[PDB]
Amino acid sequence: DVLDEQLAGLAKAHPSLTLHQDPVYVTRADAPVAGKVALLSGGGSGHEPMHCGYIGQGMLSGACPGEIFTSPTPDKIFECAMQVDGGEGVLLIIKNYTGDILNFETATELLHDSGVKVTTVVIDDDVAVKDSLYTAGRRGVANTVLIEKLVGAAAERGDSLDACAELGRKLNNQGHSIGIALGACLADNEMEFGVGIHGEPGIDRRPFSSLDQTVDEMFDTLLVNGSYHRTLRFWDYQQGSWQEEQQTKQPLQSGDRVIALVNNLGATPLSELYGVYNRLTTRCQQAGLTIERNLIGAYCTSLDMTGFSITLLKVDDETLALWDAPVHTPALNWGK
Amino acid sequence: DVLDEQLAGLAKAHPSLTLHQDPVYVTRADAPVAGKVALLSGGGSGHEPMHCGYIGQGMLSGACPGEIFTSPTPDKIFECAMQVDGGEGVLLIIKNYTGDILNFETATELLHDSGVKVTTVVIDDDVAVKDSLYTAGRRGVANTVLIEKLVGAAAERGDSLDACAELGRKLNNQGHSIGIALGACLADNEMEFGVGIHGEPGIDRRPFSSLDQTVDEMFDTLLVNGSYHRTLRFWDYQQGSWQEEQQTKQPLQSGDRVIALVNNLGATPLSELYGVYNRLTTRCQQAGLTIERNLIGAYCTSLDMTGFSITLLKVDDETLALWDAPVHTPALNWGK
Ligand SMILES: *[C@@](O)(C=O)COP(=O)(O)O
Ligand SMILES: *[C@@](O)(C=O)COP(=O)(O)O
Repeated sequence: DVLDEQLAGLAKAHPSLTLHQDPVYVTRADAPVAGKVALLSGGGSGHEPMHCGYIGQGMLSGACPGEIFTSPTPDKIFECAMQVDGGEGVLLIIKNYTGDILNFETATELLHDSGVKVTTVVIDDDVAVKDSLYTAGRRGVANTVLIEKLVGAAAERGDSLDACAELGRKLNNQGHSIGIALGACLADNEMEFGVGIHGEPGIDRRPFSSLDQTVDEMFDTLLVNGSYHRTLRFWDYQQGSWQEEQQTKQPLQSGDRVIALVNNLGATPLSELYGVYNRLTTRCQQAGLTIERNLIGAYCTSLDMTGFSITLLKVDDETLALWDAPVHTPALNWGK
Repeated sequence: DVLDEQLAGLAKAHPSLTLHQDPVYVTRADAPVAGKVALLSGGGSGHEPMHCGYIGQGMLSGACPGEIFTSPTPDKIFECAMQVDGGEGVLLIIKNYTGDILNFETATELLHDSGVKVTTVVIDDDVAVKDSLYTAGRRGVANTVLIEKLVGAAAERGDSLDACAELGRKLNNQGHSIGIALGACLADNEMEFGVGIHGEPGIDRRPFSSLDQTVDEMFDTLLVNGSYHRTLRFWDYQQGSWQEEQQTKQPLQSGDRVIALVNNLGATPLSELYGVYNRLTTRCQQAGLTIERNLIGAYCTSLDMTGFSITLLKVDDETLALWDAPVHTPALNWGK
């Protein structure tokens, strides 16, 4: 089994991680870490390093990879949550896809019934399409990485489950993403505009003229598709039931301070991502957006798809302090 | 100009770097750093993050990117060296290619003639082909990255120019690499075995059967092509002349301790690199090689080539302490 070989490789390469079997999931070698909220996510394999490369201090306590582009089953999520539970509750970050919501929601209920204090955060940052192939609402993509880091920092500093959940939901309402593909993981000089991370169709197929023009279209779309009202359910652990909550996003606007993530979907040369970033900085400056921090590289991929995404997340001083906080994971590492 | 855009993007993304114009090169924003040996390298663009992503504390003082797959001109190298010169000498790391050797050697003479104490280290780690299209001897490839980190740590801590040069030369005789391509940046189910980083042909074209079988062929080749005797010239700054020095490499053998670098040449998914690493650890264990540290990711690329390389570098306790020493660059970051 190739997936078995890949996870074995991950484990051998990173002694800070523990690979579990029966069922398979990955945790920090030091979990459970007593006295801190534990943070967990997961989803299909094929988006590496999301989510296993984000396991470590200041980020995820553990993650649950599934088969390629397929959500992990509920047993994996339940066992991973039980293993990382430090007695202060477990926060589940769930990307918005039919399969992930179903499986993570089922695990949430199993956890609650086993006495674990748990709650959830749903990620729906992809501004391209409402009601895609495998999503009710908007797709969860690269902003998931930014939210994992920020909520990770808050959990590491000792914030409560409620505080971490509330921060995650607020960040979700302030982050906006869009991706394009020049080739699947199929048209020649044409791009799939607003593509999804498991290959879902975008807004349309349109001609690729240049990098700068593609970035302009992506950026313009982030500015005009920002406004969004929708229901996102979260687990209320006090009542032991799903709570329907109306959630609102405001469009990105002049005067906003943002973190920018220019993300390789798989086979885009890093030199090109820097070209993207150069045009993005120009457009942000023209629109009154101040990019305060950035990440450029392969953070939320789709196998070997040729393409990239842009994520802009609105932030303030407190959120920037959470960004600057230490993180020690395979894919992201910085100290004070 | 696209390269101009990509370099502007790199500079905007990293306040720790300074992009210079007339001529173009990149340095640490804090260079010149007084009292420490300055370390520089360069070469064609198209290998990002090599070398610009290695500029920072514990690594390069600066780098000189050229046009795609083309050495920078001698004025870029000279001016970059003068900008970073901290009064204790400049060490130039040169990958073994006709153009790079000619240009860095010309810059070396100009520096010497301008009063700057300088010396060189040539990297010739690719075991696949001797006397490729653009190289006299063996090609300089991914081990260049490991050497910049290790010699970068030595310079950072205050080692002398001679000590840093001797270390670089010793490490060059102990690092061995090989790369394969499944697609250029041409055959279907076939691979170019022993491919070079600017697209140079390899040993041959052969069938691709599986990932594990490919790793086996690559690993076997590193074990059997290790032995090597050749001349590498270096700049003797006391005499003001090139010194022809015979240099010897021993094959990798049972009992060796190594750092392993599994490197994406451009479009190989990270998941697959972990599978490569998994098989590599098995082969190393069988051969009596102990892998003490690893790096898995995109570190020395070839635009969007689909393929990867494996590098094994023999090390001892002193070299592993240099590996673990602090580094703060765009591509490599750790304080332990
Ligand atoms: C995708 O890999 C994100 O986790 C898997 O989602 P679905 O299986 O489509 O829910
Ligand atoms: C290649 O990008 C390594 O720097 C460029 O080498 P040559 O110009 O072929 O020497």
